[PDB]
Amino acid sequence: SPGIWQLDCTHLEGKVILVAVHVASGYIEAEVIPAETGQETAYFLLKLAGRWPVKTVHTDNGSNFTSTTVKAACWWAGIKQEDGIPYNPQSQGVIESMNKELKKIIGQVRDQAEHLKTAVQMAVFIHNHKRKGYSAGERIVDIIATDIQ
Amino acid sequence: SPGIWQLDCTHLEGKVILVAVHVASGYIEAEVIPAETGQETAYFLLKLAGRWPVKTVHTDNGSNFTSTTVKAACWWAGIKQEDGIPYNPQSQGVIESMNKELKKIIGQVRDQAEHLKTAVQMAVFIHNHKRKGYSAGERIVDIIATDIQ
Ligand SMILES: C[N@H+](Cc1ccccc1C(=O)NCC1CCCCC1)Cc1ccc2c(c1C(=O)O)OCO2
Ligand SMILES: C[N@H+](Cc1ccccc1C(=O)NCC1CCCCC1)Cc1ccc2c(c1C(=O)O)OCO2
Repeated sequence: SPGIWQLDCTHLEGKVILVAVHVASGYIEAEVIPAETGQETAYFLLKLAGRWPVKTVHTDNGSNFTSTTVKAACWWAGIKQEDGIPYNPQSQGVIESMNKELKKIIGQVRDQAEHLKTAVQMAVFIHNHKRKGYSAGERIVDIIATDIQ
Repeated sequence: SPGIWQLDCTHLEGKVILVAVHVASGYIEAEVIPAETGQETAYFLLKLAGRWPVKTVHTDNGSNFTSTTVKAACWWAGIKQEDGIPYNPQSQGVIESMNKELKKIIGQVRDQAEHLKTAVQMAVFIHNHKRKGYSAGERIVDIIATDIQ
């Protein structure tokens, strides 16, 4: 579970926000892209796995599951590519909630930047620092450190 | 010590690679940009600080030290903006070496992507996973987790 991430795609202002959630902590990375392609998703995964020890990715849809570019990135970075079927029905609800919370933070910061990408990065910052008392940022670091030991 | 990062700018193929180094571990983040501007540097810092607990940034040059956009990003993300003066002369030598090693990895992966940005992310991945037997990736996590406890 320290190595499991879930991909998530949401829309705002005619653009796409691509999100990876570290499942055990709720810590997130996110980027704005014009549209979700195999290439964009493969590139995002490569960035993510250079930064965190990514063992498993649950892809956000069947297109990214199927995508040969996505599979090439997962091969490259040593990631086990998995489906994102919520065999646990609570998974749908956790992600739906996260999308709504992210969008609310984006709306709270939206006037502090011209570009959506800036607002989304501000939202990422606030989400990962929010104490719920540990933050998601602290949780992921603790989970991975325990693992290394 | 857990919160100290150093900005570093290097060139390749007529483009700019902006690097942040976590000093205590040697762990890096990097991006390709067409030129180093205040806005690009500010945006990169905002991404960095949503991801890692960034307390201090030693900026890479006086322009970025001076830049009001960079100061705005550091204010935003709660970062102390500092100069990068190598009062310890071993600092220039560490960065120069890091730049040469990154450029060497990029040349080794260069044919595996059309775009420089992809090669640079492959280089980031390889750098952070390289065991020296702990990796930079393992050191940053252990250092930050030790600090949290
Ligand atoms: C040039 N604008 C001016 C601006 C315009 C409108 C509203 C607020 C501001 C403003 O100064 N906000 C303060 C924040 C600036 C970001 C760091 C945190 C403080 C900001 C900016 C800088 C760098 C970027 C941007 C943007 C963007 O506007 O999206 O997009 C990609 O790299
Ligand atoms: C479309 N190209 C094809 C290609 C072209 C030339 C040489 C090798 C390859 C190739 O297949 N590389 C193997 C894989 C290595 C891990 C990453 C996934 C590709 C790859 C690619 C995908 C996504 C991107 C890119 C690029 C890029 O070429 O820079 O740039 C921004 O998002």
